[PDB]
Amino acid sequence: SNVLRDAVKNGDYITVKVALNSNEEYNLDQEDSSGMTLVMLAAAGGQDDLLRLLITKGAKVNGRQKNGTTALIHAAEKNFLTTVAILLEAGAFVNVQQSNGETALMKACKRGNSDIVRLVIECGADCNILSKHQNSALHFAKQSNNVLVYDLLKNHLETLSRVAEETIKDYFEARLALLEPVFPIACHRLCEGPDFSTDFNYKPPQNIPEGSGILLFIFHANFLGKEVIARLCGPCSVQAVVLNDKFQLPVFLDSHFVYSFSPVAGPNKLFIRLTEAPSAKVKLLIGAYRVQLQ
Repeated sequence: SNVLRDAVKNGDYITVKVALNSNEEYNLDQEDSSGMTLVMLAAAGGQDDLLRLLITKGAKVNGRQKNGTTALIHAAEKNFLTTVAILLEAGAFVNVQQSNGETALMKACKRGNSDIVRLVIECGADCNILSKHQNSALHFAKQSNNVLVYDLLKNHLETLSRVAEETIKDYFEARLALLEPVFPIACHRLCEGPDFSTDFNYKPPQNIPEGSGILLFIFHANFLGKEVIARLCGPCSVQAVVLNDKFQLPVFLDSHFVYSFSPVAGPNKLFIRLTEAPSAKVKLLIGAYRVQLQ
């Protein structure tokens, strides 16, 4: 019973091997008053072989504490690179937030570990996410004054925006032209869930070219290493878009990748409902831009 909890907090690989081949029914998802499961304590202590057994014993990788911390966040806190690698190999959600609004990537940027940064953003992490204090991963990376980390993040986002321009060019045959992003393009892992939510701020410029308009794009994208490729056709995972409790409607009835986006100045709330494919390896690049109608 209790024996496995303290065993996992400490080093007892033989004990766990026997308990895992023994004829006793153990709940490997029990949470103490704090809420930590065996998976996240094991990840807290860098005891990797325990993690391999826990994964091969059917243990939720993506649990959460009462303050919203998953095992992956714990691993990121204490620089246990090998543990992060195995969790990402186990289908762990990367972009979950704590009650304070911080993600794993932010911890890795804060402590200056470039390797974790590469590993998570390559597996589809979102850089522009903000905490309750409106600091992004990028601000932490630059204040920690670790050049490799902030170069990595900056080049990653440069690549994302570049591919957005390229794909819209390809799909509208250049009769249309992007002008200025409305709000930092975000990234969503479909395997993480069917819901998507965010809060942003919109500040219009004085000079609005008459005949120009705002559109929301949901590019369906794949990350292969450092290369990202995206599409605005084919299978769509978008069912509904809600901007401030007002549904937004697609510009076309044949596709659900481009929606009309008429935000009001100041704070805005966006929430999208998606299809459920827990095994989908698809990333969604969500961005609302102004555009010119040629």
